[PDB]
Amino acid sequence: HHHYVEEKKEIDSLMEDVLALVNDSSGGKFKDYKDKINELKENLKDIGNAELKEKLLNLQNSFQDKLAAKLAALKAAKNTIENITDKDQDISKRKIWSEAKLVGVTVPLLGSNTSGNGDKMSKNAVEQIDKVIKFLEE
Repeated sequence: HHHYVEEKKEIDSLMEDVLALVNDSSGGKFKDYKDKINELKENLKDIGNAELKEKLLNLQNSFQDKLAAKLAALKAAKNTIENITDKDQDISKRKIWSEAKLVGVTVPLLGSNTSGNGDKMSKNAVEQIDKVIKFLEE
């Protein structure tokens, strides 16, 4: 019985990293794990070890579930930020900041009274969230 121990360790290590993905993990971390998953699937394609194939399937399934959660969290934060009404209120500005922060997007809190600081924070947050969504859906 050939065991593919080193290949199974490769899958396990990547699985543990994928399971640590959260909704504020950077988009680059998602694409990096996706690329490593694809390269493993390609390099292990000819191995019929049932346990190894199941481990690879579990690894892809877990990644897709982490990706679905990240993309839903991004679109949710985007929708919320867009729908804030009195965006220049102190409370609205902190809300834009915190909603972006929850999905791994850093916007400056423009706390001064300069007219339009809220709509400007909103615009920045949505533009960054859109780039992450676009990056992840490539």
